[PDB]
Amino acid sequence: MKHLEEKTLSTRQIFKGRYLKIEQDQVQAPDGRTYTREYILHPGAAMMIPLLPNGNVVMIHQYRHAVKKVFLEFPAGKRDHNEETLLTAKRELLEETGYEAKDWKFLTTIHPVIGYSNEHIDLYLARDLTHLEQRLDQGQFIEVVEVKPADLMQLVLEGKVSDVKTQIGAFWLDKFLRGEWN
Amino acid sequence: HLEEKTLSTRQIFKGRYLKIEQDQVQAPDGRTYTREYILHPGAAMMIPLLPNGNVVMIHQYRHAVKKVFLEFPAGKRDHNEETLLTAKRELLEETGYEAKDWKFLTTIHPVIGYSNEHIDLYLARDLTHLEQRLDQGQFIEVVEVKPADLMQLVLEGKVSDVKTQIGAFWLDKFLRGEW
Ligand SMILES: OC[C@H]1O[C@H](O)[C@H](O)[C@@H](O)[C@@H]1O
Ligand SMILES: OC[C@H]1O[C@H](O)[C@H](O)[C@@H](O)[C@@H]1O
Repeated sequence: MKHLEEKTLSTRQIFKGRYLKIEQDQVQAPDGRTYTREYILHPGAAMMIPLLPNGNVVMIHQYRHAVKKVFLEFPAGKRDHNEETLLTAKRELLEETGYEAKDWKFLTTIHPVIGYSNEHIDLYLARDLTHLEQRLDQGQFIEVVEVKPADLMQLVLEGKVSDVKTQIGAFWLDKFLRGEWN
Repeated sequence: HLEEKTLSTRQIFKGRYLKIEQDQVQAPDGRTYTREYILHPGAAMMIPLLPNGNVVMIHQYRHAVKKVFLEFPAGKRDHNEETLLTAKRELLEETGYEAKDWKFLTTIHPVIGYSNEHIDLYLARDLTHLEQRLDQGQFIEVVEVKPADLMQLVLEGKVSDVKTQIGAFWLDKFLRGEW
């Protein structure tokens, strides 16, 4: 699909807020003309599906101000210092929920904002869990819950798992639990 | 008791396409924090199902990630119109199709950490093939895809666009008679 590609002619960081950094590019498109492209520069991230011995998954409730609501999510966070995302996933599982896992499996990489961010999220399945203690940052507010996967799938259908990364996790888990994808 | 209360708001950035809101909020610890996110108008995406059982999809280059994606057609809400209007227009502009049977599936939030974007996903059936009407700067190829092939592509990591991957999973549930 080389005939669809756009070639970068110029780049600049047009804005840096408290948290968000925006790149503004000029690109040459397949018509040979020049167009502006704008996107957030994001470090990447990891999310995991932590599957307990009893078959439930460990999830969280977290308020997200950008949408003004509380979401049911799988634990996740941003990639720090360009680390391997497996390290990101281990740290975030520990900090957000207090769990460690003996068995980690990479599932897939998703891109949640292809129109305006370079963000990718690596999704992992975590098994053989043991509990320790949740360790939250100042400014981080998280309630931990156990969810039955059948109940999760019904919530997806009902529109109650609108967070894309978590919904995608639910569908990958469903495939895994049914023995279709493993 | 997780809800954060807005103390102030301002639009700190407006570029060619992106707008950033910055709020001061009071959190459950009673302390003040900054929250920063993209102001997005919302969007629709749709899954156009053909009588031969294939779905209409697109290939589109996405500069933010520097690759070509397989996507279901989509676009941004214009002038706070109903997202079904958005879906009808974008299906016609991006793919050249019209549909007489539309069904809302679900609403997703692709960027809960830093955008208020929502995308409403629809299933479209009973299709007529007219022609694309692309905007300047828009480059899209239309392809026809077998759902079984799509699901294998998802497994292989070749449908990394969250909205399209989600559409694939919903379609799989619909086709399997489960939902
Ligand atoms: O899952 C996302 C959460 O973790 C990430 O590290 C980010 O800092 C922010 O978006 C939120 O705190
Ligand atoms: O699907 C997304 C596409 O459509 C939307 O209307 C936006 O303008 C932009 O992200 C892209 O051109």
